[PDB]
Amino acid sequence: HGWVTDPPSRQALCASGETSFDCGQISYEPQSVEAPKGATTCSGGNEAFAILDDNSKPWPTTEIASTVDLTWKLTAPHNTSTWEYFVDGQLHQTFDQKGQQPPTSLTHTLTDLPTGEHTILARWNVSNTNNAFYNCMDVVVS
Ligand SMILES: [Cu+]
Repeated sequence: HGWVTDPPSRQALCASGETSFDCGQISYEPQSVEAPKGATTCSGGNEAFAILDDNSKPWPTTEIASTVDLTWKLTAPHNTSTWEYFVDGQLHQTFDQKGQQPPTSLTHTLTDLPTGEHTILARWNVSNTNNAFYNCMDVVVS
């Protein structure tokens, strides 16, 4: 259980009250976007949190550079295989945790992000269950 706090994920923005609209349940537990491995959607297909997939909402975007430090807050730092970062659905970078427990405050540097408006999906794969955690970050790269 955990989520991306900077640049803020969609669930982070819900939890911070930064969205103009009601996100529902997710605003009370941004750490909980858990779903089976292998998805490339913002909710991972977790039906409690389908709002996270809705691109029609006016999701706030964060202005970032092409290289950016991305920070997770983990409430339950499960043993981890990989952290996979996708840009608009395509795999961009992979960080190998080698089956180890990550720190509860974890920062990864993403580089070579394409300029303009994009959505980064961070997929956190748990090494000892079939679940991953799904975090979308709407960004404008310049
Ligand atoms: Cu968890």
